[PDB]
Amino acid sequence: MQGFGVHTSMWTMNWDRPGAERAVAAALKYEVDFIEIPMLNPPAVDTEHTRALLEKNELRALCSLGLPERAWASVRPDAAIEHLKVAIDKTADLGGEALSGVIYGGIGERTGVPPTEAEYDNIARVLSAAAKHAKSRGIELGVEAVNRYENHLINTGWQAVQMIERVGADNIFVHLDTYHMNIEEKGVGNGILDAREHLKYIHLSESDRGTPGYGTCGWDEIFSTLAAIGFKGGLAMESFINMPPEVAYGLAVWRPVAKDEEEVMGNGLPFLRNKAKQYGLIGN
Amino acid sequence: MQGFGVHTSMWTMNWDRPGAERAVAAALKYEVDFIEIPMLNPPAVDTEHTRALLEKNELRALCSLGLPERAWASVRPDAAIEHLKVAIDKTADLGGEALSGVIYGGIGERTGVPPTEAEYDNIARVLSAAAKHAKSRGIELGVEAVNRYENHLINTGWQAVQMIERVGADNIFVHLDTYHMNIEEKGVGNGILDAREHLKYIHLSESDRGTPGYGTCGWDEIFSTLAAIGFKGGLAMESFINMPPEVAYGLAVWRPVAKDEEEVMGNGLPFLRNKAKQYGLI
Amino acid sequence: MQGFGVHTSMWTMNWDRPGAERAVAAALKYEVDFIEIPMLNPPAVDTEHTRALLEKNELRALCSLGLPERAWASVRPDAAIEHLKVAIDKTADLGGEALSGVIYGGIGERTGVPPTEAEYDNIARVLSAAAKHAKSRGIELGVEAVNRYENHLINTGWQAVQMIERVGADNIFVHLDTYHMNIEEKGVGNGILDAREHLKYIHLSESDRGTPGYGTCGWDEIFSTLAAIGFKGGLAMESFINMPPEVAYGLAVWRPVAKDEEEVMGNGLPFLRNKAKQYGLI
Amino acid sequence: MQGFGVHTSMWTMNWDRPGAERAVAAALKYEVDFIEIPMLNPPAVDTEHTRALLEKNELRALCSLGLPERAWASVRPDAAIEHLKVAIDKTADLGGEALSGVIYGGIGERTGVPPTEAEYDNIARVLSAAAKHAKSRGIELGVEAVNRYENHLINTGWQAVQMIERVGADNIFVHLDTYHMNIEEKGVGNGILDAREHLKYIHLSESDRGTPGYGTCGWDEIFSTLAAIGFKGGLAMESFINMPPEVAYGLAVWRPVAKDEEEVMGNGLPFLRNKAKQYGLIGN
Ligand SMILES: [Mg+2]
Ligand SMILES: [Mg+2]
Ligand SMILES: [Mg+2]
Ligand SMILES: [Mg+2]
Repeated sequence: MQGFGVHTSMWTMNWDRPGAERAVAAALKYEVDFIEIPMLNPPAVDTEHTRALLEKNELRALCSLGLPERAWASVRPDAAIEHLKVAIDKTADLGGEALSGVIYGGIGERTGVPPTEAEYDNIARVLSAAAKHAKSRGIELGVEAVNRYENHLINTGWQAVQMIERVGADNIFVHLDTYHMNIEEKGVGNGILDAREHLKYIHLSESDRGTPGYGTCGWDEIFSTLAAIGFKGGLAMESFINMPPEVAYGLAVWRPVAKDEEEVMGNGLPFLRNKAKQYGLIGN
Repeated sequence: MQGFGVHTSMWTMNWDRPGAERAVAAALKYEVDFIEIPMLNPPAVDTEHTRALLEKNELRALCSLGLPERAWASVRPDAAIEHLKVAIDKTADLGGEALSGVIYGGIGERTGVPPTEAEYDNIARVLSAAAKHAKSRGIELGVEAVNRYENHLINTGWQAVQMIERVGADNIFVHLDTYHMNIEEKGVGNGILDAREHLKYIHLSESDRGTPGYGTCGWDEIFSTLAAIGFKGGLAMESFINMPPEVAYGLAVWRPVAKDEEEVMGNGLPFLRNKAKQYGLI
Repeated sequence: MQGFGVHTSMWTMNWDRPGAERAVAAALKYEVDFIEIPMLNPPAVDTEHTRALLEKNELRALCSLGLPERAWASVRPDAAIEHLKVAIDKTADLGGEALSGVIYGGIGERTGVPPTEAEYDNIARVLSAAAKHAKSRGIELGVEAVNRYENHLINTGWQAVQMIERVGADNIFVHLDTYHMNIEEKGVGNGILDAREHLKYIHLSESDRGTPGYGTCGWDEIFSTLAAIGFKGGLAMESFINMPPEVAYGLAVWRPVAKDEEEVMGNGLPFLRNKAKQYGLI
Repeated sequence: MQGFGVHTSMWTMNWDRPGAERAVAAALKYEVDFIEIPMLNPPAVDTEHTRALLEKNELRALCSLGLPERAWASVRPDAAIEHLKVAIDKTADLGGEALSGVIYGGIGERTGVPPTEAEYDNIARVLSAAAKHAKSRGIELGVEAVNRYENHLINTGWQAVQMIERVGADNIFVHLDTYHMNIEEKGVGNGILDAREHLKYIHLSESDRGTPGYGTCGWDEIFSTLAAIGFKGGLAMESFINMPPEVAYGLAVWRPVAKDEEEVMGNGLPFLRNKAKQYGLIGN
């Protein structure tokens, strides 16, 4: 992707037909370039209805997910491949251009001990098979590094790149998230530097998942480093005003992240757009 | 507690006799004013050996714990009270001045939904009983706010203050932790601002539990805000370097937090001391 | 002075009748609580017209100036007192509540050596006389610390407080400016900390005099520290956008500080108001 | 230059023979790679004495200056060329590898109005001639952007690059200074970004000229952006513990920048070395 986008938890809990209507209508009011749609219940997504909305309103889209425990790639790789194939097909059917997020495991996945080579070997096989299926449907895959409490396998930019090189495909990119990097990166710019050759998507998410510009993320370091590495991918907001039920346990939003979507979008999006112009990011 | 201290996890998580000696030796090496003693198994602590060590070396101390699952206050308050009474007595008998930490629950609590009045009612009953026991032994209790993933009940300075007000004791204080605040506070200074009437203790920990000064924590805002509220409590350095593996895994340490002790202590403690001097906490 | 205000330089440096109307119109457009009126030529100010504008539009005001070279307090104290008395009377008569700024000297003072006791004695004699005149008219005086290149005498919060103590008046306060503190203070919060007992006014200005929020000022540390000291004075936005060229050149503006008013006010004012809300100054 | 260095105002007020002895001894105690020597009194410099000190102690060096008013390039270009030729020759004779700083004007230079094309024409002619003379002596020239109060002509990384492109000499590099960028750059990383193709030297100088790490400079943004652009030049401290008399009026140090040299070097150098390590700067 390119330009500015929003994860649709800003506006709807589930990507059902009324939720798709609500999210797409809210998106055009902010003049964003794309939306990111959760692919958490693929058989439940009405792809024809979503595609019609996206094309009517000239909105691009990608999808993201976390794997359900029955299909965690680290331990149940055959089930993961089957699940990812379903999710890839539905993403392509609605006009999405990539499937990203925690496509290699669960949001809330934790064995209780550090990750093992056997787990990474399983993940690499899953992603290799999924990337071939994605290629057959004309979409790319994204691997999002998330913090230690949401997954034990891929937490940093450097680990995400290590997995992309372990898999050896040509259609998997790295997806970073400033909320996760705020915990995981030894200096937030290091995550961007480490991922630079594969970085195509970033969640500009505040440290408490609230309003960008009004938490602890080091935004000037983030934007300066994105400009320096020539970042030209998707800049996407992620604030859990609404919480998709299938990932609520893992995402740990126990209290409102902000007053409402009007506060987050009304203050956060102008802040991020202004920072992108300030540091001269490509496309700004 | 006043001045600079260290949480002894970098040398000792099991407070047995050689572990106590090892941690006191480190405290003298780094010229700190106090130590924080983790109590993984309060019944096993030799109170007289530790008391003698502290007095001989002019070191002050407090203790900290998190409740085990069999005694999580929100659901098993009678067992929480029993566990806390033992820890309070051991703390007092070794010469400690407070028991702090996750004394209201455990690492690993998560319901998937917001905390409830029923849960908070049980925590308040536990903390009231524990505060009474602590007062009878002449020590205080600290409530450490921890991030959303560790516990769903007390995550912010403002939530910690709400619980202290709900209990209505006068010997419970707020314990903040810059690693947790880096996630939970809407601007890191707001945790200190919200807790200012009750803040007596802060863990100075980097955002990745590594070396203070070399992460994402907003140290200038932290120290300026501490100075502005006139903070004179404990400045306690905390790093997860060299934690025993089983403890580290329980805290979601899946990879090294830093290179070694010389990196963490040789760079992190001077950074924190220098910042405290810069902003007049000294 | 309380709440949010603007220095009117962005619309009016020459406070004549159309300029006063222009600035008050801008103040209502941006829904501020007060304006700061620069007084380049105090005798030319129509006090009755300005007073009626402020009362009709429910606007509060203060005034500011820097001393011209013919009246630099450090070297020409009697001329400085005559100049300040005229400015104080004009301020009081138009309804302003204080005269602040570089009232102790001028932009462009520099001896090449540290400030001397002789200079500070002259400044103190000037300020003492001016403060008594201000008290007789019911207004206060503000001393604005400015950076080393503008004036060699009062650069930090701690220097400003020392001058307030040297003068010994009770109606002189400290006026800080985030642009100057960005250069002068050893950690920006230290200027607020050092001035805390006397700080009643702060210029919120970006590091390049452009758009607040989009430079190098440490806004989170600034706002957290203001909240922590209980700041209840004036929060006054200052930008050099659209200043008259001759005034701008005297302030070392050699190139545009920002694109236009819409960039500065449309991005910078919401940023500052949002930060004030975030840290509970509101 | 490469590695870590120190401007010798840390240790001596003038580069006389006793001052050279003291500064070189101090530089070895801190194990820095080079020193930066003010070339403010070229006829007074004992070049063989300094050259012998540097070679004996395996220390590299460069020189810096500001032009005296009698030879300000923007208004007296012929005098400026003659002065720079003298300074270039002394720099080369003592073993220095470059002459940097405000080689295009004065520290404290101010007309009262914005810079004009005629002034830039004069600087360009001066630098072109100085660049050829520097080439003949085998050294390079650096152009340091300084803040609006020290010079009205070159204040930003982008302005410095514009001059270097205008002159067209490949032996002139850009020299940035975090103390100056703290005022001049709209986000400090923008100075590094704008200068990335020509940046070979940076003063890591705190916002009040005191101890690095204990002022207002955005060090994490600075180091992350330097790493992102692949900076491989000199990282040099500048703290005016001692003040060269010829530039004191322009540098505006009216009160101690720090307690003493041991405080700045004892706390500031480890901080900067640690940050360079943290962000993986080339050569650290
Ligand atoms: Mg994300
Ligand atoms: Mg802690
Ligand atoms: Mg001002
Ligand atoms: Mg310099």
